Parts: sequence; structure tokens; C-alpha cells
Amino acid sequence: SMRKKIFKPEELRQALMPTLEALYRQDPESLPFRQPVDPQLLGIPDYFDIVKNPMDLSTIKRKLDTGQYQEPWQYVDDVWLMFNNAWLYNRKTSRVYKFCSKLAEVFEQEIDPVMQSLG
Ligand SMILES: CCC(=O)N1CCc2[nH]nc(-c3ccccc3)c2C1
Repeated sequence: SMRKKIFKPEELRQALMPTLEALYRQDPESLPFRQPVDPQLLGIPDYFDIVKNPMDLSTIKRKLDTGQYQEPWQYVDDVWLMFNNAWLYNRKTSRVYKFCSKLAEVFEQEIDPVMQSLG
């Protein structure tokens, strides 16, 4: 009975893109997240056993760019999935885990006022 899909996908693309862009701008911290994790290249054959739903910046970019997000929270859910996969798979002491945490912090700071602009 509630209202759904009040925003056009293209309005969400415009509103949210800056938050994606801020993650891309993080150097070196975005580098492990730019492309899908390739278990064969990284020599981690258990990756897809542990991470059942992979997500990365390129995939999010392409969904946002092509209007695949129909609700703002669907984009946020994908960013969080990317982070949560990285924190699940990687050791807490690891370079990639620390980089995840830095991206997560940048994202939090970026997304809160944007989601208020959608209020
Ligand atoms: C968030 C990415 C992830 O979980 N990876 C698994 C462990 C890992 N180690 N090194 C990387 C990596 C570093 C730079 C560029 C691409 C991947 C990755 C990617």
C-alpha cells in the first residue's frame, strides 16, 4: 500500500553519481575495488565459495549509468555489499581490509547529505 519507485532511474543516477565518484577519487584505496575480484589471478580459489554475491565499483558504475537502480536504497545496498564482501573475505589486518574501511568512511560522509537531498 506504500508508494514505490517515486524517482526516475535517471534522477537517481544524477543524485548518486557524486558519491560513486568520491570512492573512485580515493587513491590508492579504490584500486582493489575498481574491477571484479579475479580469484584465479589472485590465487584465492576459495573466493567464490565465501563471497556468494560479488560486487565492485565497475559493476555499480555500470548499473547506475544504465539506470538499473529503481530505488535509492538499491544503490546503497550494492555499495555496502562490496564493502561487506571485502571485510568478510579479507583478514582484518590486511591492506585490502584497511582500504575497505577507508572507502566505507568516505562513503558514509558522502551519502548522508545526498539521502537528505532525496527527502
Ligand atoms: C576488495 C577486493 C578483494 O577482496 N580482493 C581479494 C584480495 C585481494 N588482494 N589484492 C587485491 C587487489 C589489489 C589490487 C588490485 C586488484 C586486486 C585483492 C582483491
